Formats: sequence, structure tokens, C-alpha cells
Amino acid sequence: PREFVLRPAPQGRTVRCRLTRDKKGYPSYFLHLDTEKKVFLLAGRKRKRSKTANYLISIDPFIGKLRSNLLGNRFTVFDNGQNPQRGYSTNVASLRQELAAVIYETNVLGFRGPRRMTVIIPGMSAENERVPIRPRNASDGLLVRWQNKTLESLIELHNKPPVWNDDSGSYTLNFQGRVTQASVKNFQIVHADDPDYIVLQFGRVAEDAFTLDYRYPLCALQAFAIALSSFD
Amino acid sequence: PREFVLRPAPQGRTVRCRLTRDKYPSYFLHLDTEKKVFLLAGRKRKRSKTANYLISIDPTNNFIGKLRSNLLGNRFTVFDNGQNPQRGYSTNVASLRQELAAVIYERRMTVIIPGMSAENERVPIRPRNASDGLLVRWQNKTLESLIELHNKPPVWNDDSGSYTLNFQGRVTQASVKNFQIVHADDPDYIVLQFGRVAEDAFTLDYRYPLCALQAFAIALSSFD
Ligand SMILES: CCCCCCCC[N+](C)(C)CCCS(=O)(=O)[O-]
Repeated sequence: PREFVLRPAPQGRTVRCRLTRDKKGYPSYFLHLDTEKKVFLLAGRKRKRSKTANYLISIDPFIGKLRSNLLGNRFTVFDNGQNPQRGYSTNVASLRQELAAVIYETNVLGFRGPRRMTVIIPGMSAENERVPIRPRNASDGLLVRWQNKTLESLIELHNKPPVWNDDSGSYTLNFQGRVTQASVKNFQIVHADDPDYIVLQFGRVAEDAFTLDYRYPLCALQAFAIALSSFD
Repeated sequence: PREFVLRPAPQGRTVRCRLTRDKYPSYFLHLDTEKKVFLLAGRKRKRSKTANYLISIDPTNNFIGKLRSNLLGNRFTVFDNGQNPQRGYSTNVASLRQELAAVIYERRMTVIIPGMSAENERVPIRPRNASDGLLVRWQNKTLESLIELHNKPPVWNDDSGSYTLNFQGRVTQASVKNFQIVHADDPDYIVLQFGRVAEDAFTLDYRYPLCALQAFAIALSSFD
């Protein structure tokens, strides 16, 4: 379970998942595989006493964290490690890794939704594993590298804008059956160099259910945390 | 009213006011509604070494804060109505003044405010001496407890044939004094807008995390 949720998806496959929100009575979110045994993967929920959004992610309904800025438009996904700012003598191997960053900006072009999203993730090795990014302090990290435009050995991804349908008068994307309700928060994330390889897809299927389907190089923790950053 | 003017604006809303000047001139802030509703009054003291505005919730006289310039006249601090610690050090801590905002002019403007708690209230900054304060922290680059804001640069508009911003109808007159204050991370969330609509009338519209006293004092700092 712990190993599965951190492993990049096998090459050539799509890992298809159901994400459920529980708003009864902050809301709880759950990820399960979208089979008919529906194995539990991940739970997430916002911490109560927190100044900005902080979701704690676990494999019991503690494996990572999603942290927001105050403006609610720049996110980092961490693993379970320690924050270097809390003590400089902390063992380097125990410091938290940055698994993803997510940047939301308002669109300058019309006809592709209110928001653009950029996803920065670590690069991959020859053995198809992540090359970890494990900052020793403030001055480095995925969002900092994005801001300084130093994305050298990182992977950058964006939301796919919808395409004018040729005879039928729509800006659309083919979600391959994984959307049941139209929603401004449905999305496909792609690499700019291949618009047809859908690295992450998030689709609404009911009031509190969504599809979440991921491919290499993402793992479930990264996929889940990126989907969570899309909620208000 | 004393509560209202210190309360951060409700999240998701914009509090729309009208600022007027009686032309040392007097300044007045009203809610921008069909019936005027009074919020704040301010006036420069005549006999200060540097610029000092007193701010009240009574336009006839309820003392609520102050706006104090530095020596050069390019940096300002906004205080609530508490005591200055330099005047009496045995003074109870709960009675000492708090720093609500600071403004630095180069015009390019930098606005520094206290940060907010998990309950959406200010984390107060209440120095015991002048080794601490908004401007001290900002100049030492220790901004963890604070929020840093700047005026938004104007952009080319083809229609108008000028560098301007979309003030949404709230400006009628072009002016060097017209501004929008934003955070670096989001140029579209307008924390404070100030705009001219006549010779001695302006709009002043604020959003969370600001309260009216921070908003009005920030605007007063832009005059001289
Ligand atoms: C400079 C501090 C601003 C405080 C954060 C405000 C949060 C803004 N959002 C992302 C939660 C949305 C703004 C509210 S809206 O949608 O009504 O403009």
C-alpha cells in the first residue's frame, strides 16, 4: 500500500481511480481504485487550526502533505519527512521531499477556461524512479525553481486547453467516458510536447464523486494531491 | 462602528466607500451607499515635527488611531489608539499601541500589514520599544508574521490609448494618485483601490484582510 502509492504508474497503463468527497457535518476526501473490489488508496483532509490550507494525506482512512500559499494559488506536495526550518541538525535523509508543485493563474486568452494550471514534478532516472528534490532550506524547492525559471532537470506540465470541435460547435476534450457532469474543474494535464498523452485526468461524475486517472511518471500520491489543490 | 472599522472585511466581499476632503484639511470616509453612512474622520495635527494625522470615529472631535510619518516623509506607520511605550514603560501591555500598517513610497508603494490567524483575525504587533515594529521587520527581511503588498503597475489599453487599470467604474478622473494594491502572488485580487471621481472626492474599496481603519490610513498617507 505505502509502496504502491509512491510508485510511478507502469509505463503503457492508465491507473483509474475514484475520488470521493465527504462533506457531512472540513470535508474528507478518499481515493480508491475504480475496479469492482475498489481497493482503498489514500485519505486527505485539511487541518483545522492552520493559517493556510494544509491537507494531511494518509494510508489510514501519514504519507504526505499539500500546502497552499495565502492566496490559495501556489501549492507544494511533500512526502512525510521533516521541514528543514524546524531544525538544521535533522538528518538529511529524513528531510521532506517535494513531490509536486501546482501554480494556478488567471487566463489571458479566452476560450480555455478561467484558470491555467502548471504542474512541476521531479525528473526521472534511467530506472524510471524519481530523482528526489530534498531542499536543505528555503532558498530551493519546486516553486522557487519555477519562479527563477530554472526547471533544468524537472518535468513541467500544463492543463490541456479544449479544442474547437470541427462541425459541432463546442470547445471540447474527450474524457473517454470518465465525466458524467460538465464542470469548470474537469481537466487533462499534458506535457507540451505531446497533447495526446494524458498524464492526469480529473472528471466529475456526481455531486461528491470524481474520476482520477493517472499515467507515468505520476504516482497516486502526486495525482491525489494535485486533484485536491483544485477544490476551493 | 468602533467594532466595524477594526474588523477585517468579510471574505469574498468588497467594502465600497467614498473618501472626501474638505480643502490643514479634514478627510472623511463614508460607506458608498445611497444614504451616506459615516465611518472615519482624519486631520493632520498642526504642531507636529513630522506629519501626524489623528483619526476618529467622530467628525466633530472616539479617538481611534494615528498615522505617523518618518523624518524623510516617505514612510508611514498606522497605530490604533493605545499608549506609546516610550512615554511610560510600567504601562500595561494590553494598553500599548498596536501597529496596523506601514507604507513605504519610492510612485512605487509598498504596504506592510500584520498577518492573520487561523480564525481570520490579525496577529497583533505590539512593540515594547522601537527595536520592533512593521518597518523594522520589513527592513530586517523577517516577514513570516507579516503580509507584503504593492501598487499594481498599469498596462497598455488600446481602447483608451494609455497605461491604466480597470477600476470597474469607480474612477472617473485620471490621476497620479489612482491605485490598486495587490499581493505579488495574485494581481487580480484587489486588496485596496483608491480612485478619483471629482476635485475633492475619491472612491476607496477594500477587501479582506483589511479593515476600514487600515484602508483609510493607507489612503491618507498618499496625500500631502
Ligand atoms: C493579501 C492577502 C489576501 C488574502 C487571501 C484571499 C484569498 C483569495 N482567494 C483565493 C481565496 C479567492 C479570493 C476571494 S474572491 O473569489 O471572492 O475574489
